[PDB]
Amino acid sequence: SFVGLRVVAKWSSNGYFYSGKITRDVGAGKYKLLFDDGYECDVLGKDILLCDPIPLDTEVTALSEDEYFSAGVVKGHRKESGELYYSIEKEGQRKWYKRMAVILSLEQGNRLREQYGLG
Repeated sequence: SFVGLRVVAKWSSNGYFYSGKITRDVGAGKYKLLFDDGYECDVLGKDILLCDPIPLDTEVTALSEDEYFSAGVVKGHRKESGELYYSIEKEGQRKWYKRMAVILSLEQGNRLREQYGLG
């Protein structure tokens, strides 16, 4: 089963993909998500990416502390005290981000879908 797998799943209201966990197989290719920011909804398996973490070299969207966002490319993954950090490069400079500060726009997630989607 997919229950308890960490994934990055599309939020329909905005098209972006966020980190979360499958909590239930709703059936017929639909899954209950619990996102890490505490929101829940059902998502189609085709909109769920089985990647934990988001892979090296993928273009992502990084959230800055004052509600700005930008694109960046993943250049490293780190674990420390059971938490995941991404190293994200933008214009040749790398900066670390917490898992929750890294999301995928619709065009970024759709690129991963053939390799990682549960469709």
